[PDB]
Amino acid sequence: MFENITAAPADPILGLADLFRADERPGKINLGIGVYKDETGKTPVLTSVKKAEQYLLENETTKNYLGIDGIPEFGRCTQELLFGKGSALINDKRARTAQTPGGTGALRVAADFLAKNTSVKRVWVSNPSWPNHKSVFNSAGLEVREYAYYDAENHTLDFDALINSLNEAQAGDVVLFHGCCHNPTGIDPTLEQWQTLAQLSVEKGWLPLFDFAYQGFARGLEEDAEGLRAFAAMHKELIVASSYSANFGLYNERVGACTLVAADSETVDRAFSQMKAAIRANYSNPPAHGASVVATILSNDALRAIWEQELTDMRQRIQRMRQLFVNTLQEKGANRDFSFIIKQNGMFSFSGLTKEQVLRLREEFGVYAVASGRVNVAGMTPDNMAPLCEAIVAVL
Amino acid sequence: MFENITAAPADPILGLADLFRADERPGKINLGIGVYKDETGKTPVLTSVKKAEQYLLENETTKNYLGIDGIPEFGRCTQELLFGKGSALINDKRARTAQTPGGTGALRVAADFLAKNTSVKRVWVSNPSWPNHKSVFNSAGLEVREYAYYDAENHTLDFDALINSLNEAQAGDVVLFHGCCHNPTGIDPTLEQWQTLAQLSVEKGWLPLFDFAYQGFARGLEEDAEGLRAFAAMHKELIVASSYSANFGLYNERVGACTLVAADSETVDRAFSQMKAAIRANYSNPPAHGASVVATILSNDALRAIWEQELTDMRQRIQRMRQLFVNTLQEKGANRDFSFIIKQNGMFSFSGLTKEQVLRLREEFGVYAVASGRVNVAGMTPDNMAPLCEAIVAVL
Ligand SMILES: Cc1ncc(COP(=O)(O)O)c(CN)c1O
Ligand SMILES: Cc1ncc(COP(=O)(O)O)c(CN)c1O
Repeated sequence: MFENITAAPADPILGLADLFRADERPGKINLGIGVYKDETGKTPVLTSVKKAEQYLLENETTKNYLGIDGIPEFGRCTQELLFGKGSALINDKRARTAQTPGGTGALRVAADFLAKNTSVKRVWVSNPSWPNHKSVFNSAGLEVREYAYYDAENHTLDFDALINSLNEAQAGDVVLFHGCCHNPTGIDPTLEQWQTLAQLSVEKGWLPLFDFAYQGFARGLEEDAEGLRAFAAMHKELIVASSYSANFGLYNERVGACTLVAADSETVDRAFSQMKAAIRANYSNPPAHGASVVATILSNDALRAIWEQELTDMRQRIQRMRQLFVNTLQEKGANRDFSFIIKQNGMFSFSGLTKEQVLRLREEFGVYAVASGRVNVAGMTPDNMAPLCEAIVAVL
Repeated sequence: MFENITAAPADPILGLADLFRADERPGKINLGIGVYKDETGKTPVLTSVKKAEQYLLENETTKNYLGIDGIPEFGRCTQELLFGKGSALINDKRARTAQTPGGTGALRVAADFLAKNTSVKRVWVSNPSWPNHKSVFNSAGLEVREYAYYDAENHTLDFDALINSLNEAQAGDVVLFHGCCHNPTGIDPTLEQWQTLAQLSVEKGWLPLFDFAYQGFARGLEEDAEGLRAFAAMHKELIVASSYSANFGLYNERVGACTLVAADSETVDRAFSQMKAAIRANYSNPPAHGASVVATILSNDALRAIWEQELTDMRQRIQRMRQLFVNTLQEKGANRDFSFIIKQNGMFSFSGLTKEQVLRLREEFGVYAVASGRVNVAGMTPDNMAPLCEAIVAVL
């Protein structure tokens, strides 16, 4: 009985997946990508990293087990890059980070850490979200709530439905708040707004989650750990989950990490000690290839300088490309102020296609959306601009 | 509240850990290692793999997300090497394997796969075990039982306490039975013995777990997937968990995989589909560096031939070294037939040190055991033989 009467299906990420090249033709693109891509639409390897995969093929003297907390060089710049550089919060000794098989893999380690030590029973998320989010958050029974910004039409943040939809539950409760701007809505609380809700993370109670994948890829690097920081010399307890998978040409090989923080180097050596057990049951100690090629890039000024331009570029085209989609419709389409997209950050963003508009594209079209209205501006190109600009019209 | 009144400590694997080089001196060795090591006691990188880490530094064209089931070349030889080569069970289409962050990381994915689909509430293990075993098996509430061989004195398998301690519970129940010979007792049911209990996995009910790390490293490669197979054209349902981490100079970077098998390519496309969700919440898709450097070694006759001698050698010294410890005591010690060790396989094996004998070594000795009587014959050398042969006497 691993056999009969099961049940079965689909992460709404197959959502185009294969069915995309399926039928064979000018497939615009499954704008609904899990990734960046160039004015070529190749998800490259980078260099900076390649530049280091040599360095470790050169001196990788062994390959013995790794501690269940990876490596804190990976850890210290993780640290340094989150909280930021100078904070003696860093040398307050009051946050630790283990290595973790990136993104979604650090949030689940958060979940059983959190079933224990923590007397929590839930996490309120955000509507719309990341659909693996309510899933790696159901792990320790823990059910998710849906707080509520992005109320649409001016596709812009309902501070309102939020503080409100938010304020709503219990002290011992967990919110989840991703770094800058969003999946599926490269949206956001500005400074004063981040600023606004922390006075509220505070007395209300809460305690922040903080999914931070995409970090400084959707922002110049900097408004990013402000997003977070602002909510940091403000708190007392928090849990940040990160992932270098995107921002580094790193996935495949699971990279980022989970960081615990408290007021006491006593309280955090402690909570962390149990956390180091959440892990010990999953994978027992990290996918090491990753950490290394990230500690290295990160601890090399020559190498860190190759990487940082690579990232910078990578931004160029989501700041830049984002614009494009819009003038082209300013020159065809012509049914709305598609401005939003242009300045509404990240490589993700939803649109006015009541699904049905989008079941449509797939068609004797060959456009591939995410039946939520979400497109990876990342799959949008110089070459596609055009047709994809014209796919849509007839769709309205 | 991620802060006060927690709880906290120690996987009984720190058990020497650091405290070993601690005090500074002729440290014999923390015979209680998590790994192999040479007549040097360096846990090398190999070559064969190194030979391929070049091949992928050469053609690693991208590095996009990996499917949540890794790669089935990794998968097909995983397959082929488990069940074995020829079985059209293979082309019965009736077992699938996902990639997984090795060993302990495939057994936990087994656990939540198994909470679902499966209406199971427990796994009976083996006494003595692998202490992360009852831990990555408590995940989905699921508590572990302790079945019971290795009754001691002739340190050899109690078929008896077993079939018996075994037969004991319920149909819908899970046993766990590691591949050949053991941690901490490179022990074992011979062929007829493996042979014996399957007639019993069968009508009794059960359904095998099968932790298979160490595979063909403790045996010439071959009696190994016999261990398993014997129990294979015999069953109907099973769950095998593997790890190339040892046998390949691969850990650090989490490698092996979890394999589901059924009678129907219908039933197994199905159970697997849900299994592909256990995972989707943990790490979301595998530590890819691993699979690749293992599919490659495995699909290259030139390269597979470098690796297979590397493994062969690697055996040489557990067949060979195992002997050694014994004649040396045949020439000093002289208080028992320490034969057992010599032929009682793997790189692990327990001894007649009521702990206390071993709290002892640590001493104005500098020997480091595992306070269970377990020593990694793997840490035993030409050079150490000697002193370590003489550490013990005074211990008795
Ligand atoms: C909000 C969010 N969280 C977590 C992840 C996890 O991704 P990864 O594990 O590769 O970083 C993603 C992936 N894009 C994401 O969008
Ligand atoms: C019985 C057993 N099971 C699982 C593991 C997991 O190890 P790994 O994840 O590196 O293969 C080990 C490690 N030696 C083990 O001994």
